[PDB]
Amino acid sequence: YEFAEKILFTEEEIRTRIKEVAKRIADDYKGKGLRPYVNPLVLISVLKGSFMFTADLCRALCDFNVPVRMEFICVSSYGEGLTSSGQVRMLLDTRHSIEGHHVLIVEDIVETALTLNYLYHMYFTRRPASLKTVVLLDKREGRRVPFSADYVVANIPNAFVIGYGLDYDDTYRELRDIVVLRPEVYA
Amino acid sequence: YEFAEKILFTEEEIRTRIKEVAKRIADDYKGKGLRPYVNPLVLISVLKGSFMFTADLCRALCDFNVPVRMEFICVSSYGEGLTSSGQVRMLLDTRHSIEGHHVLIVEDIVETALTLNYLYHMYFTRRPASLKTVVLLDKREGRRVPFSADYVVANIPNAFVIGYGLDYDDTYRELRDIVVLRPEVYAEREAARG
Ligand SMILES: O=P(O)(O)OC[C@H]1O[C@H](OP(=O)(O)OP(=O)(O)O)[C@H](O)[C@@H]1O
Ligand SMILES: O=P(O)(O)OC[C@H]1O[C@H](OP(=O)(O)OP(=O)(O)O)[C@H](O)[C@@H]1O
Ligand SMILES: Oc1ncnc2cn[nH]c12
Ligand SMILES: Oc1ncnc2cn[nH]c12
Ligand SMILES: [Mg+2]
Ligand SMILES: [Mg+2]
Ligand SMILES: [Mg+2]
Ligand SMILES: [Mg+2]
Repeated sequence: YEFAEKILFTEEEIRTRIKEVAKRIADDYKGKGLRPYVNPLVLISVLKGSFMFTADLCRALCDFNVPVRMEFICVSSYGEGLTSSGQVRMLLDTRHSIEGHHVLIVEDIVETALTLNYLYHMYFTRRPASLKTVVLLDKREGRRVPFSADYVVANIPNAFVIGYGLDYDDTYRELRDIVVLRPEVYA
Repeated sequence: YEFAEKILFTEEEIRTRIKEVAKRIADDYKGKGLRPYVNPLVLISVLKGSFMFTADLCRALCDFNVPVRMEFICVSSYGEGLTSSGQVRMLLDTRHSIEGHHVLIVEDIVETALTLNYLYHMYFTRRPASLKTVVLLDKREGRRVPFSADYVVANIPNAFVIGYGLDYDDTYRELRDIVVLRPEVYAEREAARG
């Protein structure tokens, strides 16, 4: 890992935290009557970064018998400096309607929260039975709009992280661990 | 699993098989000199089903120093049913151009091959440096159109399988193992639906 200046979390540490978060989520919905087909917990995976976190999380939720429905969404920037609001173009939205369902947006990392805040509100306006967010990493001090994730795997400082779905110029997403991109590489 | 007739592959087995296939992919591409930033192997993950296989395969590829760049597309054909609609719908195509790059389509299962045939004929025209496919499961005797994947983790019978990303009406994709869905379970759902 010559391109990394430090290891944040190993695959093992990540695996354990997700399991804890999943047990937590499971307990939290224990009284919502989740059932496959008719009342599953809808996971809205925001591409591309959360693809790895989502794969491991849904399996951990499966361990606690929480029936889920996987949705993947693809968003795009409108252009540079065209929005304050965090508005994004929807290239791929949910396949089914979330109206009346329990929904959980899955993200890899939240910092400014501009896009996640915009997405939260958009889905909120579609009337799901409930709406919450689970983010793997949270750069709490990087906010540009106020926003709180309901479930978070780890809070971290303002370092550029890569690995476990997280990229730098679309490189390193495949690492099993989360590491800090060393400055000399970004330079 | 009450809804399962039987387990085809456990998580451990799938894991074991994915490692061996990743090792082969590494050996086979060694001569291409794949490098991060300038020459990664482009992985085209076919959503939704391929999401899990893709997450575990890219890590296994990482173990063998194969640098990759992920592209996520979305294609639909079965919908809420058990059989091919006979039509393949492109919901989301690649963000970047595949022209001049080494591309590996990553799929969860191939049966009639209408999906992969559709994809190959679309991507081949874009002139990638090379185009290959890795499918987790292959129902070899279910073809409507011919198709031979470059890498196959396992050959299976024509029965409906779920788990490890594979669904029946967008249900069961989260299972850690791959299992055979009982016809009584899908039949009751089919009836409730139609
Ligand atoms: O709260 P923010 O300041 O927006 O930071 C976090 C977002 O940015 C990254 O996505 P990106 O735009 O990189 O797309 P990607 O997931 O496909 O890499 C990351 O994947 C989060 O979605
Ligand atoms: O060889 P074929 O008969 O074309 O069948 C295989 C395709 O059907 C399934 O996808 P589906 O259309 O169900 O979409 P999904 O991946 O979102 O579940 C499977 O994931 C393959 O993509
Ligand atoms: O450190 C970080 N690593 C990867 N993506 C993002 C987005 N915000 N901050 C990031
Ligand atoms: O067995 C099977 N399970 C899920 N999807 C498909 C498509 N073709 N065959 C399938
Ligand atoms: Mg993202
Ligand atoms: Mg990114
Ligand atoms: Mg598919
Ligand atoms: Mg399907």
